[PDB]
Amino acid sequence: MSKVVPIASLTPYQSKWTICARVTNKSQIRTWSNSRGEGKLFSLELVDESGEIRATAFNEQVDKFFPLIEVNKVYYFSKGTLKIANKQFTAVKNDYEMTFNNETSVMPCEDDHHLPTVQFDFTGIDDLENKSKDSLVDIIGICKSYEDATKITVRSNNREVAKRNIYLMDTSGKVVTATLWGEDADKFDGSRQPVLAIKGARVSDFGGRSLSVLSSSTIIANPDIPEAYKLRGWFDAEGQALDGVS
Amino acid sequence: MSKVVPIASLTPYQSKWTICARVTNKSQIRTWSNSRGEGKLFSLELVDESGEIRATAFNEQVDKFFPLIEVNKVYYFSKGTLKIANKQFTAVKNDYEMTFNNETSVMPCVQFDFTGIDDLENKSKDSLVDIIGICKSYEDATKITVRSNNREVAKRNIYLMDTSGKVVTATLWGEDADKFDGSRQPVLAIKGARVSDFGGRSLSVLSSSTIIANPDIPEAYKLRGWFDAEGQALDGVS
Repeated sequence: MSKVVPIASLTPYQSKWTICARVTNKSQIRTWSNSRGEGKLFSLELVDESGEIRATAFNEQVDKFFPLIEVNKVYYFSKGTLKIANKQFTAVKNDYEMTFNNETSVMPCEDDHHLPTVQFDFTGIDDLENKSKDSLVDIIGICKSYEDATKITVRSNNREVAKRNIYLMDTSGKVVTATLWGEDADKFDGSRQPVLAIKGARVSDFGGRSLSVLSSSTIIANPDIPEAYKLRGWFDAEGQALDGVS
Repeated sequence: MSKVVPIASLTPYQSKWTICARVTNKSQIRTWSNSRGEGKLFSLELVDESGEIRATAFNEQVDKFFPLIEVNKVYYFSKGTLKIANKQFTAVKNDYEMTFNNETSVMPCVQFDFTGIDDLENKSKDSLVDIIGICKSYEDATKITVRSNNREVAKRNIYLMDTSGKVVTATLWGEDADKFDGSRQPVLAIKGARVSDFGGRSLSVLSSSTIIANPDIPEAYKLRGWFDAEGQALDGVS
């Protein structure tokens, strides 16, 4: 049954395909009526290692699949059609969208195949130097070292906020400073040298190039992802590597 | 370091060259004596896509490269000397033969179709598969002998495991059995072992087989790292 192929390789009019993906999001059933009558639909956003794709099931397939598909699980999806996407209605970047037909099947999986839990589009650390200030990025690297947190308070009131710098490195030997605030800064645990995947960080040139972890950014620690393994694994092997700013 | 040219394109008094090829043959060290004293040399056969060529290294160079060239590997050979070949001492097709001097340098440089350890119960007996797995443990080696004479071969079982969480027993014999080094939990990339059912489902590392330890490839780093984060909880043998 592993004739599965990557989401990012689906093009319209493709012979046939079957993908392995985690459902990261699912809408509620949508209903509409027009001169022709009523209709209903729901959408999912599927994720695998290579990418992401938004999918929609209409009328009958709503009845069938709505109840059979829960949020963070993994499933084998096969046969559906693909078309150019309506990017004005989604943040998914994929050039195409998948729509279910009445010969579309969805099979639950035993394990998660080490599929990510959110969509990550990683800019290797060595490529951060190319991104313009203020641009968003998803990165992943191992912790080279970390500073202690500082409590920054406003003298007038009781507002106060932890700030903290950490330093990551991937297999390219390059390091970036990532800045953490509030909850993230406080909670950091540099124990056992963790791999951090960071989604939606912002590149800052303020005070020197770096990456700011916004409230809106997401940080996953040691996700069970092949990239996280490649890193950790490469550290053990050749993690006696010195370092390199930027 | 990729200014290399096909072995077949080489000629003597050539401008300058570098080649990438497999030492498909190394002779031992040949010693000789005349009235200028002792002297040694050792030759090699070198093949590439274009063709093949015999190379010789004398005295000092032997000392240097003898240890550095492993029979079935691959290398970056540069700037030796080429002459019309003495075809009566070799079967190498080439019109020319290569020879090494102190201004000659050799720096290092297979491919497998991996079958997941968890999908070997899908392979059938005596079929030839390639696996990659991190060592889970090893036994010490046992010297199997022949009472009759002075023949003896080492035998040792090692145990591999990939992310599937499954564990295969691989059997090593002779040289392979004798130098297996369990230190630092190595990753082993075995090409061409034999699925075998004799004493249970296991892998047989034959002479025809070849083992790369801690390859410099993506599935290897992946394995070591996964073992760190989830290579404590274990087993699920056969």
